[PDB]
Order: sequence, then C-alpha cells, then structure tokens
Amino acid sequence: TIKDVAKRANVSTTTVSHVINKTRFVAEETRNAVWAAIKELHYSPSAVARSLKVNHTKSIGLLATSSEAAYFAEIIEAVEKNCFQKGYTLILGNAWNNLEKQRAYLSMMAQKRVDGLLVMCSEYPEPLLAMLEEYRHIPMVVMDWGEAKADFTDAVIDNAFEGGYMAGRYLIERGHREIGVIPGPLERNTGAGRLAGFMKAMEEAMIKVPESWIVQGDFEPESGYRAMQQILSQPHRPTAVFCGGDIMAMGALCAADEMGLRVPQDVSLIGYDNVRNARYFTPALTTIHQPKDSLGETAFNMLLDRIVNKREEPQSIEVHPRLIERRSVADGPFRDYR
Amino acid sequence: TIKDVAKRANVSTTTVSHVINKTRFVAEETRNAVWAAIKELHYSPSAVARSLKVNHTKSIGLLATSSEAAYFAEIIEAVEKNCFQKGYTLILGNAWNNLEKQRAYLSMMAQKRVDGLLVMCSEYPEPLLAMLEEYRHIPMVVMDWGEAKADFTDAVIDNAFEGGYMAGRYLIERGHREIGVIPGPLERNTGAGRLAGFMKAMEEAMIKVPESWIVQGDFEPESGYRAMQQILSQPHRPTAVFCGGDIMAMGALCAADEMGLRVPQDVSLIGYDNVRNARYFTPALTTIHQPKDSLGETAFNMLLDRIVNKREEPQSIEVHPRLIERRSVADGPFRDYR
DNA sequence: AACGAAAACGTTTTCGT
DNA sequence: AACGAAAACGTTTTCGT
Ligand code: HPA
Ligand code: HPA
Repeated sequence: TIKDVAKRANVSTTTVSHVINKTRFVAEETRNAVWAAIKELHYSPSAVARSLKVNHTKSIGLLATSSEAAYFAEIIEAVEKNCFQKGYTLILGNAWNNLEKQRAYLSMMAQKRVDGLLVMCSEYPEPLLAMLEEYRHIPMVVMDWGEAKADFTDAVIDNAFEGGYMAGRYLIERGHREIGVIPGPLERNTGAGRLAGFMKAMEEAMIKVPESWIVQGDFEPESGYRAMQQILSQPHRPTAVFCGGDIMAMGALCAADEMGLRVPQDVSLIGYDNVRNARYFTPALTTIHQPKDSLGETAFNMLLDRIVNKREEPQSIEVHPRLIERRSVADGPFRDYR
Repeated sequence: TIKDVAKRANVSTTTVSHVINKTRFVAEETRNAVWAAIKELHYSPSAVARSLKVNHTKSIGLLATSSEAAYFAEIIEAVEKNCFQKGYTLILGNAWNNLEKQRAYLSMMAQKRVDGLLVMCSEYPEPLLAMLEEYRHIPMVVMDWGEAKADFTDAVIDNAFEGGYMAGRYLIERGHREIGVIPGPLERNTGAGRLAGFMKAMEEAMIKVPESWIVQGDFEPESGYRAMQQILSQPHRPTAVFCGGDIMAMGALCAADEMGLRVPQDVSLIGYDNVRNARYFTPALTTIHQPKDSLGETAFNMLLDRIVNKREEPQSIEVHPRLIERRSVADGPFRDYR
C-alpha cells in the first residue's frame, strides 16, 4: 500500500516514507503530490510493518489484577492519560491473581513485543516473582510493592505503613482508645502494610487490639459489610474503626446503618484510599488519601526513562499518603483528657 | 531469532514454525529438539512478524469515553474477560468526548491494525459519525446507541426508554404523584432515552413535571449533589425522585442527608444502572438494572462474528433493563387509593 | 514419510549520484 | 539539490522431492 501510494504519486516509496515521517527534505511539489495520493488512496500507514523494522511498538502493557475496583480503576485511567500523551498505546490485561492467567498475558505481551511493562499484581508469590524475572529483558515497573522485592525492576513505593500509622494516630488523638480494624488481604502491601502502620501507633499508645476486633477484608464492600457486623455484633464493641480501604468502608457504613447504629455518633469510622467519591459516602468519609494519579504518572515515567534513556539500573520512588478529614469521625472518650 | 532456533536444532525455520504452530506433522525427535532450543534460546515468537504475514493482529481496540466511572468500568472489565478467553489483546483508549482525541486514537488504532473496533463514545455528533465511517472497513460495533444511527456497524441496543418507563411506573404504583428527575446528558442515549421512558409513564398518568423539578446531571456524583439540593431547596418539593444514574444517585443521597432529610422517609429515590455496589449505598438503592456483562459479551460477539465469519451486513441486538427493589423507596400518598 | 528453499508481507534506511 | 534501488526486519507457506 505504501507502494500504491508511491505510484499514484510517481515517486519512490522511499520518498513517500520520507514525507510521511518528515525524515529528510522533500520538495513542496513532491510533498504535496504524496499527500494527495495519501489521501485519495485513503492510506493508513502500517504500524505493524513499521515496528517490524524500527524495533519498538510504541505500546505499553498493563498487567493488572482487575479493573472494576475504584482504587485500581482510578490508577488505570491515570496511566492511560499518560500513554496517550506521550504517544503510547495501552494494552490492559487483568490476571485476577491467577498464576496461569498471569503466565499467559505475560507471554502474550512479550510476543506482541510491548516496549515496557507496568505491573500491578497485588500478590507476589515466589512463583510469580519467578516468571516476572524471565522477562527482565522487557523493561518494567512494579506499581504496588512496599519495599523493593527485586533487582530486575523499577518500583514506585506508597508508604502504606506511614498511612496506617497516620490513621491510628488520628483516632488516638480524637479520644479513642477502643479501636477495631478490618484490614485488607495480608498478602498485599496495602493489606499488611497499612495494618502494621496502624498497629505501631497502637503499641505506641499502649492500646491493645482484642483479636475479636480485627477482621480480615478483601477490599470488596461485601467484606466490609460482614466485618462491621461481626464487630458491632458483640457484647463489648469499640468506638472507632479503622477500615483498610474505602470501598469496604462503604460496606462497613451500610451495616452500621442496618443495625441502626449511627456514624459517627455511635461508631467512628476511618478509611483509606480516598477514592474519587468517598466524599459522597454518607457520611462524607474521613480517610487517608493515596496519590493515585501520581502513582500512575510516576510509574509511566520511570518506564519511559528506562525505555528511552535505556536504563539498566533499578530504581524506586516513594510517594506519600495523607489524611483527609471529612465527617465520619467524632471525638472519643479521652479527647479532653490529654 | 526463529533462525536462531532453527540452527541450535539443526532443522529449518520452516520446521520450527511448523512445530510451534502444529501446522503439519513433525517427528517427535524433531519436535523435541525444537522445543529444546526454543527453550534454552529462551525464544519468544514475534507476533509482530507473524501478523505482518497472516494479516491480523488478534487484538481489539476499545475506543471509549472514560474508564473510572463505575458504569463504564464494569462494562470494560467484561469486554476484557471476553478478549482474554477468545485469545484477543485489548487496547483501551479514552477519548473523553473530544473529537481530536477521538480522531487520534481512531487512527492510532487503524495503524496498529486492530482486527475490530468496539465503540463507546457517549455522544455522537455528525462530525464523529463521519470519522467513524471512514473506518467502515475496520469491523466495528457501537455499544451505546439507542436506535441504529448508521448502516456501517453493529449495534447493541439497551432499551433505555423502557427502563425510564419502568422507573416512573414504579413510583406511580407506590403512591407517588409528585416526582422530580435529574436526567443525565441529553446528548447521550442513557441520558435522553431514560428520561423519555420516564416521561411517557408520567403523561400516561397525567402527572406533570414542574420544570423546576427537573435538573440536568452529568452522571457524576457531584451533579447529583447539586440537583437534589436544588430540588429539596424549594417551597414545594416532590416526594419522590427519579435519578438518571446510580452514581449521581449516590450524590443525591448525600445531600438529602446533609439537609437532614431522610431517605426514604422524607424523599424516595430511585436510580438507574444497578452498579456493582449500589446495594451498599445507604440506604440500599432501589434501581433499574442494566445488564452490563451481557452488554459486553454481546458486543464482543457480534464483532467476532463479523471478524471471523466475515460478515458484511449490519446487525443489532437488544438487551433488557429490569427493576431491582432495595430500600430507597417507600409508599407515596396515593398508594392506598388505587 | 518427513522435511527444505525461497518468496512474500509492508515498511525504513543506507548509499548512492 | 533532490531523490531512487535494494536490502533487511522476522515470520508463514507454497511447492517441491
Ligand atoms: O488490592 C486492592 N484492591 C482494591 N482496592 C485497594 N486499595 C488498596 N489496595 C487495594
Ligand atoms: O454516560 C454515562 N456515564 C456514566 N455512567 C453512565 N450510566 C449510563 N450512562 C452513563
């Protein structure tokens, strides 16, 4: 088809290619004539052919977990903005935490020859770290670890522990001493790490968390629902709760209401993530905000770098969570006494 | 690199290619030897080369509006499941309703030579219908129109009007006669069409909607927020409200609460979409459900068809909305009298 | 029986002059 | 000055025998 264009125009394909890519000077007349043809012939230059030669697809592949979850979804929309602006094409793939599913997309990706790879897998067992490393040659960044699990990749780090700590500290300073917590999955950073950040503040204050007050969640609203319930469904209940993710908080909130308990009036609740629409939770949710957009833009960037400036050394950038006060928390019993 | 494999194995690339694609019989011995090499050499067959020849990329491109919005996001996660299972690669692109942005991704897409194109643009002006048709040769389906706007594409249709109608009819039959409505954008099917489905039921019942009771939204929680407010912020207010989308409902709900009005006790509210987590709205939201997943799987399918069975004739499939009763609606003044 | 040799797919790019 | 001819990128596939 470039051949076809060359001929309607009566110049060499070499010519046509030069004008289409402004890669060498071409007389106006010639240049026009080309476009002329380019047009009527209705030509779409082939990226496949092109990549075949120049050696890069100008496309990036996101090997994610899932994409419906608010959290994830916001991150993804961000990464996409960035590919778009720097000319990349996004290939989105959800592995749902399945090794097989993962071994597959990974390979499909390599085969399609993505210029780099963004990794958001949530949980990383040895088996997965292992496949990951077989692709060390394709440049890549992990957007969701706490520390840097490997040497063959870039890492953007969230400081999830200091998020955890901030959350607890707020409750503490608000008068609270009987706190419960519904962490998310311990096999995830945003799961374990937020918890532990919360747990230090507790020890620090000599607050002890009765095991019957800690109930695992899985980031989904339903998990929050059941965990709330189980908490408030007992003789002795805390006055405040730290919930590992906004969406689950949202479920925690529904149950409180269902049991006719008032928030924050009967139970205070603090979440985490600061999802796009936690302000419209009822009540407006007080939570820890995760820089979602910078987590994304920051990831795209270390990758480009590696890609463009051909970097070989691993790198890591920290990002920082911060408290957003809204209306789901009220002073606790000890406020006045400090 | 296939050449490299051929040689470690001492067979022809032709051979290697036959075993890698099981496209002709190869002796075990030979077959093994190949894999052998395939392995140590650590070979990843090139899809780019391959597509270059066989003529198809085995990849589909989603030219969407945005992907953070619950609604959209759920649809997308669906389409992705389907590509994955039928071997396709997904290229996600958000045009945010911008013509330019649209003219771009469209072209980037063609150039990358996607096997087909899924279209979800929300609004379709002539200018966009126009670009769309310049790509009539790349097979495509529009997942969001009400009727079939063109002849050069497939259409999956939602019956949004009969969704609108169902919603109104519920309110009516619950005792309600003073209803307000916050529709979404009239330039969108899910905007206009839901409204009109609602508006017929009204006329049908001789209920009239005071213009001061209809306030445009844009599907975002904030728009619901402002529109609620404006409704309840006036001398005479309705007792029930029909809100064009769940997320905006969610915002409508927050404001009611903020003005200290009770739902459903003070105002009844019915939404639309049945987003994944409307059940955890507070109160659990009564709404019209949109088959999201079938809207997706149904789209992927007409496309495959066109792609695989090489279809030329346009086609359209209807899908059907349905009421989900939860807890945001209560009987109105006229319940007993019917 | 089981496999090779060689052209082609649609570009980009080196050297020409 | 302004442009062409021809090889190459990494596969698949037709005909061989
Ligand atoms: O794994 C996760 N899933 C969903 N939301 C989240 N927010 C933090 N981590 C997660
Ligand atoms: O355009 C839309 N955006 C978001 N949610 C929606 N639900 C129906 N239509 C829409």
